[PDB]
Amino acid sequence: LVRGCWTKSYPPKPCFVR
Repeated sequence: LVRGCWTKSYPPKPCFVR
Protein backbone atom coordinates (compact mmCIF):
# COMPACT_ATOMS: atom_id res chain seq x y z
CA LEU A 1 0.00 0.00 0.00
CA VAL A 2 1.29 3.42 -0.93
CA ARG A 3 1.49 5.74 2.05
CA GLY A 4 4.07 8.07 3.48
CA CYS A 5 6.20 6.51 6.14
CA TRP A 6 9.85 6.38 6.98
CA THR A 7 12.00 4.06 9.06
CA LYS A 8 14.23 5.49 11.73
CA SER A 9 17.04 2.98 11.92
CA TYR A 10 20.51 2.53 10.53
CA PRO A 11 20.71 2.69 7.69
CA PRO A 12 17.77 5.17 7.81
CA LYS A 13 15.31 4.59 4.98
CA PRO A 14 11.83 5.84 3.87
CA CYS A 15 9.35 2.97 3.96
CA PHE A 16 8.41 0.61 1.22
CA VAL A 17 5.12 0.70 -0.72
CA ARG A 18 4.10 -2.63 0.74
